[PDB]
Amino acid sequence: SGFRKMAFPSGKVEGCMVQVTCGTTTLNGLWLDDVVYCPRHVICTSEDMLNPNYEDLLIRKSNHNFLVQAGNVQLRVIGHSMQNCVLKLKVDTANPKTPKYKFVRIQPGQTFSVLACYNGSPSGVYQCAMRPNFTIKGSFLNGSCGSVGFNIDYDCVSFCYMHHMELPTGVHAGTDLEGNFYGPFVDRQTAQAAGTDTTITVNVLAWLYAAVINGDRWFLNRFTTTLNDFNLVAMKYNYEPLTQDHVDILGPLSAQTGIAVLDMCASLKELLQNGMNGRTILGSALLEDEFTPFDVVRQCS
Amino acid sequence: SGFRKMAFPSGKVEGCMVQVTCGTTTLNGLWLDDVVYCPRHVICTSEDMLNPNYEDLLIRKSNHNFLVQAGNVQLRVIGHSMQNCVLKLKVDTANPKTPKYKFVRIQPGQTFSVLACYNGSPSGVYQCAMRPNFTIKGSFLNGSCGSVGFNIDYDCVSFCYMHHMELPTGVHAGTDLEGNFYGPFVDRQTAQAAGTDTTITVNVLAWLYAAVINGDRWFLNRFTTTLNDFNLVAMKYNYEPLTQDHVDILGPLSAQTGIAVLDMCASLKELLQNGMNGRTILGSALLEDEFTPFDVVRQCS
Ligand SMILES: *CCC(=O)N(c1ccc(C(C)(C)C)cc1)[C@@H](C(=O)NCCc1cccc(F)c1)c1cccnc1
Ligand SMILES: [Cl-]
Repeated sequence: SGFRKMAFPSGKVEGCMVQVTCGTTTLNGLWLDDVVYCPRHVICTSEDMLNPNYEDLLIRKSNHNFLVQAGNVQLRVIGHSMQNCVLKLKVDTANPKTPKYKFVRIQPGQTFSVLACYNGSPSGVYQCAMRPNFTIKGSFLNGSCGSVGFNIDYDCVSFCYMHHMELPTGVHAGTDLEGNFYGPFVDRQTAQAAGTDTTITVNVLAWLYAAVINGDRWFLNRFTTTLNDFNLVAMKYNYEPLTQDHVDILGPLSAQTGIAVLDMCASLKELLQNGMNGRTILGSALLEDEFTPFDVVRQCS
Repeated sequence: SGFRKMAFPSGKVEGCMVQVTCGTTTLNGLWLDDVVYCPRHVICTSEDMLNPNYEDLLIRKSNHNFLVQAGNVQLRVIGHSMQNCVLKLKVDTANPKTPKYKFVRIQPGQTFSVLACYNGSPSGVYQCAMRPNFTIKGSFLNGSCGSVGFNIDYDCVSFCYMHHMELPTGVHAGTDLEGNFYGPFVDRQTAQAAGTDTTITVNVLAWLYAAVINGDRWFLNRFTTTLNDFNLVAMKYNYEPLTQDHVDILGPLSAQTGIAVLDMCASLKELLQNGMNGRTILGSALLEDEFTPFDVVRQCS
């Protein structure tokens, strides 16, 4: 029993974290095989960040301008290239701790573990979700750039996020490991804002199933709804539309608890229109949307 | 910016997790140097879980009855001893991945990271607190016994908890790494129940300081309180008494934000009285008590 926001064990990723220093800027790098991946804004000075031409700033650098530190050992940079918003530093030593890995781009609603790092040293691990507005509600301070998000599947680490910046509302923006930003963001010192966010409906439903599995049933009712009527309700409360794919994905949880997905939707509709009325669900007074159907199945098995 | 329930990076602990098998029972062990630590209930028979005599059960065992598995390698048991509720299996190989470590016994209110494991294989990492009633609200399924709680300080792992059992209310009970249980619990299937739980007041105050550090001040008021008046109100909401030690411990956070501890106590009294009125504090509609003053200082700017 119990239900916690659980991250993947971070050990396979801790063995890849390095410190990257270029000029006066220090941030984190991900050392996989003989390449260190880090945000390309490490080559930006105070002046550059406003209107940077990264190709022009990179051509002025030599390999020895990038100081890479793996623990107490200096890695020798023997090459450098840019791929989108990610800088790839070729090093002379392959990481002996390189796990089996893939670079994957995740969709909004999907969750992942973040290993927050400072000066190439892992500080903490937490679970978070890619918001529908493409930001993450992370916990990062100055020096956290280059920290990564990942999932683990049968000893294979799927790297999905690299931290680049904080938006004025305190939320975070970054890229996949190929340097493509999640969201309409740029790695520039310019006016940027997170768009209006929405609640990940399939995730709230998954979490309602987790509560049922753990013995919280007060929100269940005899009622059902159509998918279209539920979506007309959901759109009114800033909830993401629920598709037939989400309904199919919730199938296993529905079969285990005996509560049809549209029956759980009528419960969610009532919770949205009435509130929780002094009661809680899995120790929360808010409807939690950062657990996917897979996260619920994984933690309950 | 941001504030998350953050666990320590688990890598140093993942390299210590082994599987311990005794007869038909399989659970987790903690392999440090040439010793494997695990709950002594691994020797307990299914026919007598009510009144086991562990000394009588252990004297009937030989070293070769304990099968220890580290990854895909069998460790050879060369000695065994019981220390309180933990079994210490001397093995022929020292763990090459043994981190720098200490065994620490924590007090209620303290937090730690739990690396949930099954069959000696790490499954997830989450953050917990030792409740005032000495239980932990963990997330553990069958076979999770032997999973450990820990904190990390400058590469030193402080092991503070080993999981032993789930009480009837869904909460968890375990020992420190010397085998002494936290709370009045016993490793017997006898009528045991967690005492009435209370809110960790010093932790809620620390979390209110974290909200002020992150820019939230809506909950503050023009009032102050005496420590005694605060405690008279606190007990009425099932909050733990706030001692002068807690007030002293909150000193650094008080100095950083400019809000005196008793002024923050007046804010907490008001929040208990009025609730949140549709607002959240650090993304929560409840008053969070699983962040210590030390956790807030570690994570916040
Ligand atoms: C690792 C074994 C396990 O999964 N148990 C378990 C722990 C301890 C015992 C005894 C010491 C032999 C009684 C038996 C089984 C799960 C568990 O705690 N089940 C409930 C048994 C129980 C213990 C104490 C009081 C009581 F009333 C009943 C378990 C299940 C989920 C998470 N952790 C452990
Ligand atoms: Cl302590």
